[PDB]
Amino acid sequence: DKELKFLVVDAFSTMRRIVRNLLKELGFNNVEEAEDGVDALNKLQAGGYGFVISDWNMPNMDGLELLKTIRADGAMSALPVLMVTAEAKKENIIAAAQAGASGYVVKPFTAATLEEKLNKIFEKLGM
Repeated sequence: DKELKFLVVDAFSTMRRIVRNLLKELGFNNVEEAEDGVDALNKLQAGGYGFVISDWNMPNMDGLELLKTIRADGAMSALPVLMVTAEAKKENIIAAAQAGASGYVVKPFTAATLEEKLNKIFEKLGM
């Protein structure tokens, strides 16, 4: 399972590299990157991914739109999706909860905070 394949979606390169190094630090070296929602969806179609980490607000297709699209796609309807945000607000959290987000994490975060979140979802998703 440390071989689970992650797709990290963020408009900003620096932010994608940060998330990538935190995963490596934790033992997950099978990570991939996407620049926006469309790029994410195109990549996911090829298959083989087992976890998606996405920022909430990307230019064009935003995290919430990406999520509702993954959830509706039969082939990828069960993919775990961690939402990343700068501002946690009851309004955004519930909306994401209702659309199917597996969880949310406020940035900036450390590998210890990310791991805590990963686990809770892994055990939630019984995987």
